[PDB]
Parts: sequence; structure tokens; C-alpha cells
Amino acid sequence: CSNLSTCVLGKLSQELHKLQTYPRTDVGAGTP
Ligand SMILES: *[C@@H]1O[C@H](CO)[C@@H](O[C@@H]2O[C@H](CO)[C@@H](O[C@@H]3O[C@H](CO[C@H]4O[C@H](CO[C@H]5O[C@H](CO)[C@@H](O)[C@H](O)[C@@H]5O)[C@@H](O)[C@H](O[C@H]5O[C@H](CO)[C@@H](O)[C@H](O)[C@@H]5O)[C@@H]4O)[C@@H](O)[C@H](O[C@H]4O[C@H](CO)[C@@H](O)[C@H](O)[C@@H]4O[C@H]4O[C@H](CO)[C@@H](O)[C@H](O)[C@@H]4O)[C@@H]3O)[C@H](O)[C@H]2NC(C)=O)[C@H](O)[C@H]1NC(C)=O
Repeated sequence: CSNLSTCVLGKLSQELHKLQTYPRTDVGAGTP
């Protein structure tokens, strides 16, 4: 990711989707 802006918000949004939908079933959280 050249962005680290559009991309980082995308990854944070994806992380939030996963942990909300399911408690814990391989949450992404690739957000250093
Ligand atoms: C996360 O990552 C993603 C990755 O995708 C990022 O998305 C991408 O982001 C970039 C950068 O913003 C985008 O680039 C864009 O590039 C165009 C290039 O020009 C196009 O539009 C022209 C419009 O007309 C202008 O030019 C004519 C001719 O000189 C003038 O008469 C007009 O008045 C305008 O100035 C067009 O002319 C170009 O060519 C076409 O038309 C001509 C003329 O008819 C033909 O000859 C050609 O053949 C052809 O048909 C071309 O289509 C920029 O225009 C975009 O916006 C910049 O320029 C605008 C106009 O000046 C200005 O209003 C904007 O503010 C902006 O200006 C900034 O950037 C300029 C370019 O570097 C600088 O010169 C300027 O100083 C200023 O810094 C835009 O830059 C990508 O499209 C976009 N998507 C993809 C898929 O790549 C995303 O942004 C990232 N997000 C974050 C948060 O990090």
C-alpha cells in the first residue's frame, strides 16, 4: 500500500467488520 490512508482505513474497516460479525473466527487485524 502506497496509500497508508485509503488502504489503512480499509484494513481498519475490514477488521471491525470481522470482529463484529463473529466474536473470533480468524479476525484480520493487519493494522500495524
Ligand atoms: C490512494 O491510492 C489511490 C490509487 O489509485 C489514489 O487514487 C489515484 O490518485 C491519483 C492522485 O490524486 C489520481 O490522479 C489524478 O490524475 C489526474 C491526471 O489528469 C487527468 O485529468 C486532467 C483534467 O484536466 C486537467 O488538465 C487539463 C490539461 O492540462 C487542464 O486544461 C484542466 O484545467 C485540468 O488541469 C486531464 O487533462 C488529463 O488528461 C486527459 O485530458 C487531456 C486534455 O484534454 C488530454 O490531452 C489527455 O489525453 C487526457 O484525455 C487526465 O485525464 C489529475 O487531474 C487528478 O487531479 C489533480 O489534477 C486536477 C486538475 O489540475 C486538480 O484539480 C486536482 O486537485 C489534482 O491536482 C494535484 O495533482 C496533480 C497531478 O499530480 C498536480 O499537478 C497538482 O499540482 C496537484 O498536486 C489526479 O491527480 C488517480 O486518478 C487516482 N486513481 C487511480 C485509479 O489512480 C488515491 O488518491 C489515494 N488516496 C490517498 C488518500 O492517498
